[PDB]
Amino acid sequence: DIQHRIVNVNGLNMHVAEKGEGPVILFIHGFPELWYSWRHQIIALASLGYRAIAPDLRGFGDTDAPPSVSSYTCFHVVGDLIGLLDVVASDRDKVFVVGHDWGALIAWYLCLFRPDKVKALVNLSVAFNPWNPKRKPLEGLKAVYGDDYYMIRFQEPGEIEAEFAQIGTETVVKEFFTYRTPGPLFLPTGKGFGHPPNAEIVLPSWLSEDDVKNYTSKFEKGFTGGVNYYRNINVNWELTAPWAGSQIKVPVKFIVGDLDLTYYMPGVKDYIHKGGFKRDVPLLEEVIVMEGVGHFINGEKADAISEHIYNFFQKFK
Repeated sequence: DIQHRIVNVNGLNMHVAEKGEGPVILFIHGFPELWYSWRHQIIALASLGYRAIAPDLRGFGDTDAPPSVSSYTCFHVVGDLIGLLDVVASDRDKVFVVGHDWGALIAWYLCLFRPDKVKALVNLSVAFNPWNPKRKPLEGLKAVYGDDYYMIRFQEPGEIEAEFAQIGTETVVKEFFTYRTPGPLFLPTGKGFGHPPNAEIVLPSWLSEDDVKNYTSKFEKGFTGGVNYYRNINVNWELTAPWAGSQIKVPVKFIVGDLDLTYYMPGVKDYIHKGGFKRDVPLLEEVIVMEGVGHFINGEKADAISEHIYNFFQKFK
């Protein structure tokens, strides 16, 4: 059975799911995800000699959610993870890391700030984000996509929360998790996802009703914690100028589905395939583009992702 604990990390109570013995694999979920999003990987790794550790991030699930938006920079979350490793894996020099979506971003920062703590990295969906002095990220995103782009809609405090409350938690969860468009997600102002009211949402074969119930029971407490991550995008950029020109010093395996919208953000495809990714991440071993796979690749292709994780981390035994 998967073990669940509440652990105090420098005053932040974090919910940690854990299973197995052996080398530590730290799973970092994204938005709007939880530890639950790694459950298959937690099993399909614990039964292979690894100690899978998946926390609810700051502001998610059963982890404490600080009320201020200023408490959700990348530094706060990476510090949470460093303290968590010091509490539950103190006798471990380095750990393995697997990230997805915002988690992937966090993983990048974790490898950027503390490469001494990471043995190898498997990141999903989101490729590395080299610091760019020319333009703030939100400004470029808005210049390409406009004000109804979901990351822009998330910025003003309270607005997207009001729209989500109008839509209902379960419907919001389904709208996010069943998304399969290889393009920008638009949230028309005052109209939610811009879909007819009480329309049917057909769940894919990898997402069950019980998964939706698990996500809904946790996000009924609020989406603000996860949205604050997006609300700190420009803050992260403004505070990460010290790492202009930095290189990730960690072996990395990157996996993404060719229907994932993040794969089609400005310049991402050329960055991954035309040499910039390999330049910024010198130990990037392989890039895996799965055909016909969407954003939630660790859920849509659970066994394949588990096998990729295991095969990559076996090269460092």
